[PDB]
Amino acid sequence: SPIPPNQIFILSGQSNMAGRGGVFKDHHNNRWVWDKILPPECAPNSSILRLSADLRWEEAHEPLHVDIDTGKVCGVGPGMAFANAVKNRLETDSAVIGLVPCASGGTAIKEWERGSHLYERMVKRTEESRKCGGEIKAVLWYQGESDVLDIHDAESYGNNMDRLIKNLRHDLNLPSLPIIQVAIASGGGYIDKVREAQLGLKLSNVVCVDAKGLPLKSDNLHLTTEAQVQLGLSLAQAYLSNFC
Repeated sequence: SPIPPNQIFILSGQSNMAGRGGVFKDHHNNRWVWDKILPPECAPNSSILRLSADLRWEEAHEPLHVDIDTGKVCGVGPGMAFANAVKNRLETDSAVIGLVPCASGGTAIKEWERGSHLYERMVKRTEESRKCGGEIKAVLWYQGESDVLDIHDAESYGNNMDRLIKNLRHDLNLPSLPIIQVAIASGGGYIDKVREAQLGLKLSNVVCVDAKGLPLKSDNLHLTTEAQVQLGLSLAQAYLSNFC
């Protein structure tokens, strides 16, 4: 029975938030499997919890999205590295971190409009996470690889992201809720238009960390586990420096 969290972070977006670090296709049988390699930056802690799909707080372990990004084999994302870094820098025995995984692989931002299944799941899980009395401290968002494939999607990305942030702040009644988004590292196509939108968005209490240059898996699309540690540390640095 974990002690409930008091500092809650919502993790959302597509598969580089859901986590694919360490997921490899078994050469013997073609099954995708997480290699279970866990950097010490991602180590579990009784003061770092995860909201399960069945809405129970449990001690957090990678992969954080197993019961959330269903139908996809999950690996390491940036969440545990983020959480350990924040917990350690806070240096406060009382701080208990709660992570609310909401990401869904293969999703373009149109699938996150207000009213959509994924958006409503994110809002519902965020509301459920507050019942323990904990405060929502930030939303970490890493998405956009699915928006590079069609120029209409890439050219609308900044407007769609502005609307998503406005929607979340409204529906959660948190007008200043910090959002930390990630300029995508990969995807091909109109990646530069999507990155320009992410890096160029200027909104109160929204910051963008850049994943460009982080190591990619053999598919040239997903971050490796060591990249995810780097990204989680960068997301923690942005959270700590801007919002604490």
